Amino acid sequence: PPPLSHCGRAAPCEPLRYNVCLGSVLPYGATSTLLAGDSDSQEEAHGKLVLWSGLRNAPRCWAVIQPLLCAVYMPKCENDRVELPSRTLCQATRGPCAIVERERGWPDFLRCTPDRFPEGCTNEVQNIKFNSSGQCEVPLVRTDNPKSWYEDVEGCGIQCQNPLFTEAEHQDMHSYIAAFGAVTGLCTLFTLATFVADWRNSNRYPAVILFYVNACFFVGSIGWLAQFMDGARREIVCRADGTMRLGEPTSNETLSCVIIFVIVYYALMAGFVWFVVLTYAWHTSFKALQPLSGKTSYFHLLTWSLPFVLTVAILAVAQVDGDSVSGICFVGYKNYRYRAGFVLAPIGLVLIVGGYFLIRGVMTLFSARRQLADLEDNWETLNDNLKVIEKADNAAQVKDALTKMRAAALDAQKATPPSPEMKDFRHGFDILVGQIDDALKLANEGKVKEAQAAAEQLKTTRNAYIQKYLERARSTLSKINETMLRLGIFGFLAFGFVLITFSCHFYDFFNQAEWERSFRDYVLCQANVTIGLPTKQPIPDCEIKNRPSLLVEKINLFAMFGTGIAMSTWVWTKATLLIWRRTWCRLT
Ligand SMILES: CC(C)CCC[C@@H](C)[C@H]1CC[C@H]2[C@@H]3CC=C4C[C@@H](O)CC[C@]4(C)[C@H]3CC[C@]12C
Ligand SMILES: *[C@@H]1O[C@H](CO)[C@@H](O)[C@H](O)[C@H]1NC(C)=O
Ligand SMILES: *[C@@H]1O[C@H](CO)[C@@H](O)[C@H](O)[C@H]1NC(C)=O
Ligand code: NA
Ligand code: NA
Repeated sequence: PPPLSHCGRAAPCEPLRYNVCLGSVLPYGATSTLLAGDSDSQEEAHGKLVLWSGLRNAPRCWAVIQPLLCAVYMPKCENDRVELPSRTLCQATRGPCAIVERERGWPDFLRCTPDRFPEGCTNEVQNIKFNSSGQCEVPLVRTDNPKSWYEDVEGCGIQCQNPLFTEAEHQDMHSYIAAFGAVTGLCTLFTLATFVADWRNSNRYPAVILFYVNACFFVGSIGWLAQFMDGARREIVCRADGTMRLGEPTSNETLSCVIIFVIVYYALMAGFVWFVVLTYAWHTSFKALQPLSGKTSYFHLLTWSLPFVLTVAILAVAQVDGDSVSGICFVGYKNYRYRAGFVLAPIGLVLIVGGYFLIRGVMTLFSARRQLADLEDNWETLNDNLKVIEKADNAAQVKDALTKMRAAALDAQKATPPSPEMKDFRHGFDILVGQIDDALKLANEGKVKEAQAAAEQLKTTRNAYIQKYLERARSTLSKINETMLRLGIFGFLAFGFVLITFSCHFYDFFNQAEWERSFRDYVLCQANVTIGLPTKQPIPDCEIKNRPSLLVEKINLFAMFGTGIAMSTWVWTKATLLIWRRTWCRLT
């Protein structure tokens, strides 16, 4: 059919200086630089095409932009008429070539204006075959799976091996994980083995808490050591295409990533709540001076249900991501805001709850130990001053000893153990002070013999009321055994590592914002530095502003695996040597 008067524009034709347009030979011989606003010359138009050929990277955009660019920069001109590109040719780029409007914006002549791009025009570029599909620039890899595509750059996905770190750093972090993972694995297994060998004696609170603590660090170690199996790391971290496993469970991928995630994360969070059960056990152990065997229902409910709820909540929002350096799948690697709510929030909480029971625990210990020490001090002041009154050859010696006794009795009256028991204790000293005041009156009158005799009566007021409560105060504090204080030592030892773990995830969370910015800028640099560069000069490589600290990661792994080793030393006693020697004697 004859061409529409509107699907063309009046422009003087000039012969084509280039027989080829972006790698494809042209079916016509004349062109016009009227459609390209940025160009006035054919040489200028060609140079702009070299700038636009920088979109070779991001194939989904390159596939549709190629016919549009030839239709604008090198269009067909015949008998003082240039053929305009159709609207459908222009509109087809808007979607995949979203990278253009995000960075430099679409030029005025390349915006789909009803005038600049009329509807249903015979494009002519439809007859030209653009064989070039496109390739992905480092650190992106070519993929046709849409679930793996990196933001606006369609057709490209981030490579499986962490681009922010070298192979030297990869092997170094793997050797670090191999060393800490295996020793924790052997330490926890040995500890679990002693517990099951003497199961009926071992299965008793609070000793049984550390078994379940070691159980968590053992299961967790299995997940961390999984990657060291022949080609397992790539089965857990890499996608089918060759990209990083991000946004899992997804659909068409293997469960190998989510399986390792559940193994690591569930065991991690179960280990932190079992630590809180330990801090609570040590808190309530001083309140026995209420058995823990009854509260087993509350412990096993919270320690196994709460990590399950969090594991399920992550798999629902699908935030399971894989990392090649760590060699495991975890929550919030890509979306760090999810790592704050599922890693920093529960670790922040266990520090508050666990910390409270550890602080209130020593507060109960040091308060009860001081109250006894102060009572013993006042009790000894009374006994020492009684001897002074017995030996006193004058009333000034009797008066001075009694005033010191009055101050000691009133001070010891204020003392409270950690009420009808308090009523008789306070009244016991009320009688004594009242008797001291009567003895002081005799000393003030000068009656030494009468004040000395009145002082002998204080001895029985002390034995009848005071002595009965002093023996009780001593017995309650004697009830504090070594296993009780050892539990607290382990509690603070575990608290330390949890405080370090928190600080590491807090550092990663605080600086991820810039690490992602430094990455996007690095990726965009790889496509910018390739364009607008002299033909003779080799392409200079781009750099990353900032990346995660491998030292902070190593400190986090030391804190995580450190707890697993430190909690395994609960069975490094005399009694556990007996269990292995008696089983060895049974075998041979
Ligand atoms: C991740 C990668 C693929 C995205 C980066 C694509 C780069 C190469 C794109 C994005 C915006 C583009 C520019 C948008 C506008 C113009 C104006 C025109 O007069 C000459 C070309 C030029 C300057 C384009 C050249 C290529 C460009 C810089
Ligand atoms: C390269 O050019 C684009 C133009 O849109 C710009 O947005 C981008 O930031 C540039 N890259 C660098 C690293 O400056
Ligand atoms: C390039 O074109 C030829 C035909 O000219 C075709 O056989 C080949 O497959 C094309 N290349 C690609 C990668 O499509
Ligand atoms: Na022009
Ligand atoms: Na899956």
